[PDB]
Parts: sequence; C-alpha cells; structure tokens
Amino acid sequence: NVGRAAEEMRELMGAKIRVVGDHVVVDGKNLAPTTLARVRALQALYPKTIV
Amino acid sequence: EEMRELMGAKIRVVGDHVVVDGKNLAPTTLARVRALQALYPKTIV
Repeated sequence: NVGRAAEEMRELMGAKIRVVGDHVVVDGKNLAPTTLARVRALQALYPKTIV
Repeated sequence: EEMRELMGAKIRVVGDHVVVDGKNLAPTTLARVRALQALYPKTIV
C-alpha cells in the first residue's frame, strides 16, 4: 500500500509538498541541498519514487 | 532498543525501519552510528 508509504515520508520531512497521485510524488521550487539529500535518502524505502 | 542504549544528540524513532537523525553530530558519532550498520541490513541514516 502506497498510502502508508506516503504518510511515512510526510512525517520525516514535517517547504516540500507531498501528494499521493498514483506513485509517491515530491515537488518544490527552491530547496536546500540538505533537503534534497534527505529526500533521496528516503529513496531506499520504495523503488517507485520520482523527484 | 539495542541501538538506543549503545548511544545513550541523536534521535531514535521506530517508524517502519530504524531511523536515525540529527543536525550537527561529531564524526566520531557518525562513525559509531554506521558501525552499528552491521547489525541490521534495513538501516538508513
């Protein structure tokens, strides 16, 4: 279930925007390198991830 | 629980996998943290 996977991602970052769509989708305009590195650090939690 | 005792600046949460986070940790602390990486394959930092 991607619904629970999305919730886990949301808490770990709570400037990003989290939406469910069909796969996990993360978007943002001006994010710090640390935030991007943190975001792609969570990439090892679900293969179906796009940034 | 084993990870928590071995470090008791870090924050330990259960989530779904073991999650470790912190802002300004010493290199020794990071080296110690990834030294515990040989205890569970499902670890992220």
